[PDB]
Amino acid sequence: SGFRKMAFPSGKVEGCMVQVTCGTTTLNGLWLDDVVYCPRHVICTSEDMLNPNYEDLLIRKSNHNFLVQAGNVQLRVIGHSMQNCVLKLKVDTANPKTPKYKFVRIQPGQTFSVLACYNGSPSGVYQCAMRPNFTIKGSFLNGSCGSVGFNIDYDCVSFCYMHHMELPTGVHAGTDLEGNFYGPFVDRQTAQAAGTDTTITVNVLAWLYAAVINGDRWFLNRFTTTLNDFNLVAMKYNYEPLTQDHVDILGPLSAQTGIAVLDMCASLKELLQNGMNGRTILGSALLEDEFTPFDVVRQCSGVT
Amino acid sequence: SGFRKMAFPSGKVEGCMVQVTCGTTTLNGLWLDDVVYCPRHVICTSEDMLNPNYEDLLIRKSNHNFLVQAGNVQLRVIGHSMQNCVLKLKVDTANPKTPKYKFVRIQPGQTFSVLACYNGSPSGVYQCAMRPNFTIKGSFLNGSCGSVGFNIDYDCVSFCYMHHMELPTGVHAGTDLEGNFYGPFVDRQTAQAAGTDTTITVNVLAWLYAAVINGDRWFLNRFTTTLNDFNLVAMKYNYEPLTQDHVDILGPLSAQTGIAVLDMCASLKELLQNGMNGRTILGSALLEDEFTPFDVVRQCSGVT
Ligand SMILES: N#Cc1cncc(CC(=O)Nc2cccnc2)c1
Ligand SMILES: N#Cc1cncc(CC(=O)Nc2cccnc2)c1
Repeated sequence: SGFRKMAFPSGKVEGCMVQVTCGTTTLNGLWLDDVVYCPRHVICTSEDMLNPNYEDLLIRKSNHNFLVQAGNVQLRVIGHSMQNCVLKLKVDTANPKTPKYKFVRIQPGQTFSVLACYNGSPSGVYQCAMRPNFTIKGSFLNGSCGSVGFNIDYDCVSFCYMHHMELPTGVHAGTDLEGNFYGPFVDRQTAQAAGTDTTITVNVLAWLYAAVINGDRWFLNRFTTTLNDFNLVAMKYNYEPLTQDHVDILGPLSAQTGIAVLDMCASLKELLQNGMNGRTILGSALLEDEFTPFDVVRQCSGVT
Repeated sequence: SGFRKMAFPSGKVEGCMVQVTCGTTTLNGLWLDDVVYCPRHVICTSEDMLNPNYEDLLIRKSNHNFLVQAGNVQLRVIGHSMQNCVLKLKVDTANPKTPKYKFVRIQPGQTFSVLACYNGSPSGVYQCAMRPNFTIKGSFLNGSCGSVGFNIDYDCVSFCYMHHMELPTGVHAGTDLEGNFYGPFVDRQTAQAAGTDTTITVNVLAWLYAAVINGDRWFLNRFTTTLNDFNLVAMKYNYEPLTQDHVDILGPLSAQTGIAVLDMCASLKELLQNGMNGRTILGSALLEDEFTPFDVVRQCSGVT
């Protein structure tokens, strides 16, 4: 019993964190096999960040200008290349702690764990979600760039995010491990505004199922609805539209609790229209949307 | 920017998790040096749990009855002893991944990270606090016993909790690493009720300071108060009394923000009396109390 915002154990990723310094800029790198991945803005001075031409800035850099340190020991850089917004620094030593891994590009609404680092050293781990506007609400200070987001399936780490930027509003933007930003963001110190941060409806429903499994049932009502009726209310409350694919994904939770997905939608619809009335669900006074249906099943079944 | 419920990186603790089986009961153990620590209720059948006499049950157990497995390899048990509610199994091999460590007994209000495990395998990490009634609100299923709570100061892990029990209300109870329960709980399948779960006032104030540092300032008001006036309102709302020791501990946050501690108390007093009015602070609709002043400083300064 109990339901917590839970991150994956971070050990496998801690073994990959390195410090990358170029000139006077220091950030984090991810060392997998004999390649260190890091945000390409490591080559920029704060002045260059205003309007950088990365290809031009990279011409003035050689392998020896990239300083990579793993723990208190230096790695030898024998090659470097830019792939989209990340630099790949080939080193002469394969990371002995390289876990089994994949690079994945996640969809909005998907959750992942972040190992926040400074100077190639891990400081903390937290769970978050790719927002529908392709930002993430993280906890990152100057020096955190290159910190990564990941999910783990038994022994294989799927890396899905690398931190690059803080928008003027204090929300975060980054890339997948191929260097492509999530959303329309660019690695430039220019004002970029995020779109509407809508609520991830399928995740709220999964979390309402987690609440029922854990004894929080006060919000269950005597109504049902349809996908079209629910979605009219969802649009009004800036919730993402629910599709039959989302209903399918909630099937295991529906089966476990005996609550039809559309009945849970009707409970959610009344919570949107009536509010919580000072009550809480799983210790929260608002509807939580950073647990996917897969996360609820995993946490409630104890997947290791 | 951004403020997250952040756990310590769990790698150092992942390297200590083992599976302990006695008869038909399997739970988690913590392997430090040549000792494996685990809840003494590993020797109980579900029937024994109703009214166990641990000393009597232990007479029927020998070293070879305790099966300890680290990864997919078996450890040889060469000694066993009971210390309060934990068993200490001496093994013939010192854990090669033993980090620098201490055993600490925390006070209510203190926070720590939990590495939730099943069959000696880590499944997740989350942050929580020792409640003022000496329970913890965790996320633990059958098989999670022996999962541990810890804090890390640079490279030294201070273990403060080991999971033992779920109360009939779904809240959790456990011991320090010397086997002494936090609070009045006992390792017996008998109905035990928790006392009032009051709000950790000094932590709410620390989190209001974190909110100001991150731009959430709407709740700042034009008032101040005194410790005695604030505490009259705190008692009424089931908040822990604030002492001058708490005011002292909030000094660094007061200095950083320029908001006197008593002025922040007056903002908190108005939030208690007026409510949030549908507003949020750091993405929360209720006042968060599982961040200590030390956690706020650490997260806001990027301690690794
Ligand atoms: N890419 C990119 C980029 C562009 N302009 C500026 C930066 C620096 C930056 O965003 N800093 C920081 C600070 C706190 C949290 N996260 C990131 C990065
Ligand atoms: N000590 C002790 C004890 C006493 N009676 C019963 C138990 C078993 C128990 O509490 N199970 C469990 C299940 C889910 C989360 N946490 C713990 C343990």
